[PDB]
Amino acid sequence: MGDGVLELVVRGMTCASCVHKIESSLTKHRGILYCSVALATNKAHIKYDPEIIGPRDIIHTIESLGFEASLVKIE
Ligand SMILES: [Cu+]
Repeated sequence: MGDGVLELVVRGMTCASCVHKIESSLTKHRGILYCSVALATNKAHIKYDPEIIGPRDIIHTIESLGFEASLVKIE
């Protein structure tokens, strides 16, 4: 079994000070099991909990900082 694994692209992550802030901020959600962001890929390997959280929420958070995102893994 496994949680809602959703390695979406996250952009605007201009430095480590973005990356760890995004990480730490997202990890505030109980509706996640993991987040592993990287500005190399421009991504967020979140595992988002699908009872509490939808991708929209993570996006809202990302936006509510100063960042943007897109699910590369559509299909
Ligand atoms: Cu930054």
